[PDB]
Amino acid sequence: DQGCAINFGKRELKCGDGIFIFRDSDDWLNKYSYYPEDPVKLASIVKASFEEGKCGLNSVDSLEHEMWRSRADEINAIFEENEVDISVVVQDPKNVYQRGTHPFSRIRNGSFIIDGKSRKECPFSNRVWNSFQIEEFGTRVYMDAVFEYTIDCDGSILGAAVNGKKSAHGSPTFWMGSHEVNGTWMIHTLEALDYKECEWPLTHTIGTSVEESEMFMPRSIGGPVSSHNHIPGYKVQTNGPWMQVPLEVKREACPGTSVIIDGNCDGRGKSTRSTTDSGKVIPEWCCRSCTMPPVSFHGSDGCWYPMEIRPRVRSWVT
Amino acid sequence: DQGCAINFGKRELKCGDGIFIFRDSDDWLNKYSYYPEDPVKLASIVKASFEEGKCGLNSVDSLEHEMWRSRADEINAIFEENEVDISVVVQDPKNVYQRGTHPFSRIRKNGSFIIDGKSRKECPFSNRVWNSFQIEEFGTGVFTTRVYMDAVFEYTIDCDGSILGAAVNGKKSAHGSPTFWMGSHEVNGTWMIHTLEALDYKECEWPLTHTIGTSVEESEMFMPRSIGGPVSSHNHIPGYKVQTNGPWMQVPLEVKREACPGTSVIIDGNCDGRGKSTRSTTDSGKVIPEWCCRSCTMPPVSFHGSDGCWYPMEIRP
Amino acid sequence: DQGCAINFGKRELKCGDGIFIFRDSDDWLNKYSYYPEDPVKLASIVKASFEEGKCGLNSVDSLEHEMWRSRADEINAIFEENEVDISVVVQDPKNVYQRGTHPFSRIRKNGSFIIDGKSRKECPFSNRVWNSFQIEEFGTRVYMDAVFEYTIDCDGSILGAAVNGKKSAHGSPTFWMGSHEVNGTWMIHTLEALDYKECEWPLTHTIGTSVEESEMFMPRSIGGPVSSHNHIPGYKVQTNGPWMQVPLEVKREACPGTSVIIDGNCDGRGKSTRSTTDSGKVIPEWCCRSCTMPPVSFHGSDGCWYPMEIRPRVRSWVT
Amino acid sequence: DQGCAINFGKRELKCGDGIFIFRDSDKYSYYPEDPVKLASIVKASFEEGKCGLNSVDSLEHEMWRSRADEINAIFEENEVDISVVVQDPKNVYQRGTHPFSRIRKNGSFIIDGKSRKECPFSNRVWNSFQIEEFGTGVFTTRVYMDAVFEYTIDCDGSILGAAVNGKKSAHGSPTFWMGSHEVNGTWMIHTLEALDYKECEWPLTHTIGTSVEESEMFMPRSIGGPVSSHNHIPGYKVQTNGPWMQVPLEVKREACPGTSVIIDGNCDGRGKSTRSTTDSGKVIPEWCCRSCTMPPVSFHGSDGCWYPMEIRP
Repeated sequence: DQGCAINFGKRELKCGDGIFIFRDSDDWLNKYSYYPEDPVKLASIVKASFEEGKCGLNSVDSLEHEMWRSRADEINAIFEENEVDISVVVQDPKNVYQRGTHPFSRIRNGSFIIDGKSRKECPFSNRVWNSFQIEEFGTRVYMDAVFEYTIDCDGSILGAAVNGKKSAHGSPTFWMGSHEVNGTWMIHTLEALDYKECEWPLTHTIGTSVEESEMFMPRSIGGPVSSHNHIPGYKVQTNGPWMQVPLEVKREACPGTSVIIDGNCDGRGKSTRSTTDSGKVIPEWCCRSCTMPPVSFHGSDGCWYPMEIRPRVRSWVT
Repeated sequence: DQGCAINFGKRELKCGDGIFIFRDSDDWLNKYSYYPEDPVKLASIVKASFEEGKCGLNSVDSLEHEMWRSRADEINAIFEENEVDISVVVQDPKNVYQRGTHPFSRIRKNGSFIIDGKSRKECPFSNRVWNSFQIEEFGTGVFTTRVYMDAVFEYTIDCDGSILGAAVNGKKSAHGSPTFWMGSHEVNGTWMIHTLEALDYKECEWPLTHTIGTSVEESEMFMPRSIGGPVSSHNHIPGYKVQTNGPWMQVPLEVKREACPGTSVIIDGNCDGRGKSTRSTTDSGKVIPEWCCRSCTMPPVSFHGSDGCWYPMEIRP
Repeated sequence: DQGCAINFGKRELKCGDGIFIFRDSDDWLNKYSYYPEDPVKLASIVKASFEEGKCGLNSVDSLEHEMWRSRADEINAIFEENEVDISVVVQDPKNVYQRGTHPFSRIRKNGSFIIDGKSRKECPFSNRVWNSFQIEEFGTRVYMDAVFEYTIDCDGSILGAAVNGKKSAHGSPTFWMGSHEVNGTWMIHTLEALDYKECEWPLTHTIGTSVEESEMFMPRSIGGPVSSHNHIPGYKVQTNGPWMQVPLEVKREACPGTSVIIDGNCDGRGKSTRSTTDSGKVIPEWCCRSCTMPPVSFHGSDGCWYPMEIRPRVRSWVT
Repeated sequence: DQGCAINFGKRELKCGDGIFIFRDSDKYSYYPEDPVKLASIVKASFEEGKCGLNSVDSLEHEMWRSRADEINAIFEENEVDISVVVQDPKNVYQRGTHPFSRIRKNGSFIIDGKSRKECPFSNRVWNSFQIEEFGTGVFTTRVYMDAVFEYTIDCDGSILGAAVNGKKSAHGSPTFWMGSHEVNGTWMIHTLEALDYKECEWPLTHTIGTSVEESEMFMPRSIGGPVSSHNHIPGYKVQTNGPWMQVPLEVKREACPGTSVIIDGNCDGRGKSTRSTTDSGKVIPEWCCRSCTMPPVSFHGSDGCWYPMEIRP
C-alpha cells in the first residue's frame, strides 16, 4: 500500500508505506464484478441442500444479493443438461436482510426460493444465512462455501482506524465516524445502505471498554461495541428506526417539529415517526436527559425521532 | 484524508476518503521543533515544584528530551532575568526512562534540578515529576512539523493519544507511533507480528481506547503493557509467550524472524527456558553453537540491539 | 509550488517544492471568468479605436472569444447608458482565429464593432485588432489589461514547457505536444489543438532551441514550438497540412479504411488530401517516397487527412 | 505523471496529467555494468597507457568509492596486478582527455587523486558513463550505468530537468538548482545552489530558450551551466573567475557583515574574486563597484562571503 495522504486540518503531507482504509460505502461497489470460484461446484452443493428440504438461502449483504442477480442467468441454463430441474427464482427484498439459523449440509414445480418472505410454508428460520466466506481481496475469484455457522460479519472486507482523536468503522455497506470532544467520545456520522444482522467481529473494533445500555447502535443490528460508539444523553436504540433504506444520522431538530425539555416523560418508550397516521403535526415533544439538539434521521419515510423524544410508525425490530 | 494509494505494475490508482496512518513517519526521528507553552510560566511551575522538595524531572518520550535540549537556553535566560537561584541541568541517558510519582505541583547557592540522567543517591525517582505534558496539536508547518505542548496538573500513567495511530484492513493491521511501529498479518488462523521496530524504552502505558480489539488477556502478549504496548490480540507471535524480561532497554530494535550467523537452529523440548534474556555473544564477541528453544517455530526470532544479535527467553544456552 | 507527483516508468513518488505543468487541455477554458480591466474603461478604449477607424477584433485564443461573447451584454449596457451608440455584436467562428495586423489606438447608421467577424468584402482582415491584450497573473479568476503594442509572439503568462529527462511537454490552454527520445533522435508522440491560432511560440518558452525550419512537423506560423523536440523522421514541415480544422490529434497509425505501400514512384510532395473523396468513397491505394513505415494521420472534423508525403497512385489551403 | 499540487488554506486541488520536476527530493545505490566487464575495461585502459581516471559528478565518485574494493577483489581472483585507489578531492572534479577503450611490482591506477608530475590529465579518462536507468526500486532511485566508449563534453541527459511556467522557471539537477522569475521585463536569477564543481557542459537540448549570447551569462558555460536567457542577474556580466571551486554555494542577494558597498564611478573593476574578510579574519569595508545594483550579491561557500568580479576593495 504505497501512496500519499493530505489532512487539511493538520496540513500534513506524509507519503510512503503504511496502512490505508477507504470509504467505499457509497455507490462504488458496482465497479468490480464478483465471480464465485468454480460455479460448476456450486450446483452440486445446491442440489445436496435441496435434499433435506431447506427452503433457501437468504443473503446477508447487498454484494451477496448482486452475486445471485448476476449469476441467475449464468447458472440456471447450466444444470439443464444434467436434467436436475431445480428452478432458481430470486425475489427482491429491498434492504431488510434478516438472520437465519442453519449452515449448509454436507455432500452425501420445485423452486429454490431465495430471500423468501414470511410465507406459511416455512418462516425466516430453517434457512442458510451466513455460510460463506471470501477468499482474498474481497483476475481474482473470491468465494468459498464453508460449513461454519458464525454469527458475525466476514472480516476480510471490513476495517477500522484511529489517527489520534479521529475514528472510522468502515464496511462495504456501513460507516460510523467518531471523534473525541470534552474527554468523552461521540458519534458524528452513521450510514447504512442496508439492514444487516451480523455482529461486528471483536478483532476489528477500537477500544472495547464499554457495556450495553450505553451505546447508540445496538450490536444486534451490526453496530460496533466500543467506546467510540456513544452519544451523550442517549442509551441503546433498541426501538429505533433501523429497519429502513439507506440512512443517515444528523444532530439537528427536524424542520416542522420541536422538542421541549420536561421531566414527566414515559421513560424509554418507543420511537415515533414525524408524521402520524392522523395527518396532524404534533409540536409537543418531551425529553428527560437528552441534549437540547435532537438527532434526526434520513431514510425511507424521513424523520424518526429516537425513543427518548416522547410526545403528549413504530419500530418492529424485535 | 483526501489521499490514496498506488500499485506500480498493475497500474491501479483508487482514490477516495478514509483514515491514513503511515510508517515512514517513523523514519524522520529529528524533524520536529517542540514548543512548550511559554518560557515564563513553565519556569515558574518548575520553580514551584522545586519549592516543595522535588529533586527533578524525567523524560517520558524521545521528544521531551529534545524539547528540553532546545529550550534549556530559554529556561536559563528566564532564571537569570528572574534573579532566581534555581537552575536545571540536563544529562543524557541513552534511551532508558523510568517511572515517576508526581505531576507538576499545584499553583500557590546555585539551584539544582536534574531534568533527566543518572539518578543520584540523594533521592529516588519518587521525588521527581514524570508525566505532566499533553499534546494539543501536532503540526502547523506547511511541510515541516512543529509540535506544541500543554500543561497537565494530574498524574496519569497513560500516554497521550494525539500522536498515536492504529488501523486494520483485510488480514492486515498496524499500530503506529512516532518512535514505534508494529505490523501484523493473519495467515492460516490467528494474527502474528511480522514487523516490529522499537527505537526507545518508554514506560507510559498504551491507551485502552486506541487498541484494535480487546479480545486478549495479559497472558500471551509479546510486548508487555507496562513497557508500552497495545493490549490487543494483534500484539503476539504464536509459540512465544510473554516477553516480560527482554532486550527492550537497548538501541533501535528490529525484531526479525530469522536465525543469526554462526549459530545453531535446533528445537529441544527439555532444555532450560523461561528465565532471563541472556546476550547472544560472549565477552569476546564470538558465536556459541549450543542454542536451544522450547516449543517454538522453525524460524527463530532474533533481536538487533546494541551488540547485534540477541535472543528472547525462549532461547537459552 | 508544493505538491506530489508520480512516474509509472521511473517508479517515483517524490514530493516537495518545484515547478508543475498540467494537461488541462480539456474544456477547462470555460470555467475561467474573464474580467477585463475596469469594463467602463474598455468602453472608452473601444470608442477610441473605432474613431480611428478599425473594422473589428478577431480574437487570437478561444479565451478572448469567450470573454467577448460573455461581456458584450455588459459593454452594451455601458455604452447605452453613456450614449455612445457603437453597437457590438459577437459572431461565431468555429475555431479558425486568423491573423490581423493592428494594435489598439491611443486614447483621444449604427456603429458596428464586429468581434471575430467573417472575412467579408466590406473590409479585409486589415483594420482589425488581433493581439492587443495581456494576461496579468495566475494563469475574478483571470484578469486582462489592454496594451498598444503590436505583437506576433503569444502571451507568456499562460504557457508552459518542461523536460524531465527523456520526456517533454509544450503546454498551453489549447495545445499539447509530448515529445520523447528513442535511439538518440527526438520525436512527437502526442499532439492536440482545440483551435487554430497564429501566434508564434515565444523564444523564452521553448526547450532546446537549436534547429531551423524544413525539419519540423508543426511550423512556427501555426503556433508550433521552435525546438528540436518538434520533429518526426521522414517528414519535413507541414506547410500544406490540415491545420484549419476542429480539435485535432496526430496518430502513428494508418486509418482503418486505407493502407500505404512504401514505393519510390510517387508524385512529389504536392498537398494533403483527405482519405474520403467528394462522392463518399475511400481510396485504398497509397504510396510513399521517403516516409517511415508507420504512416501518420490526423483526426479533425472531415475525418482522416494524410500528410504531404502520402499521395494517391479546395483541400487544406493553409500554405 | 498522475501527480498534483496543493492549495493549503484554500483547500483545493488540481490533479491530472503533465510533467513535474522537484528540488528537495534529496538514498542512492549506483550499480555499474558488472564486477567483471568493468574490471576488464579498466584493465585494458591501464594496458593501453592511461594512468587513471577522473570523476565528473558526485555520483560517479561515490560509485567508485563504493565499488573499488570489489573491483580489487575481482582483480585478485582473475590474477592481475592492477590496483585502484580512490583519493578524495574535496568537491573539485577536473577534466580528462580520453574515453574508455573497447574490450580487447604493484601497479597504480588512481581514480581521482593528485596532479603529480607522474603524468598530467592527458593520460586519464573523464566521461565514459551513461545512465540507462534512473530511480526505480524501493525509494532508492537505484542507478545503473553503462560504459560508453566515445568522448563527449556534455553531461548525462537522463538525470536533468528544466521547466518554465507563467513568469517562473527552474533548471534542475541532483546537485544544482537555478530559479528564475520575470519582473519588469527581463528574467533574473533569484536562487542558485551548486553542491559540486563539475566541468561538463549543460546539454543544448535541455536549455529553456537559447536566445542568449555567451557574454551575459552569470554561471559560465565550461563550468557547467545552462545556455539560456534565464541565466543572468541584471547588471552583472559573466563570472569566469568566480568562487565556483567551493563546497555548496548559495547565491544570496544581500550585503555582508561589517561591510558596505557604494557605487563608485571612479574605481576600476572586472578582476578576480576576493573574500570579504582576509587571511587574518578582518573585514574590509571599502567596497566599490561600477554599474551594479543597490543590493549586492555574495556567494556563501566554505569561507563565507565572496564577492564577484565586479566588486573590488
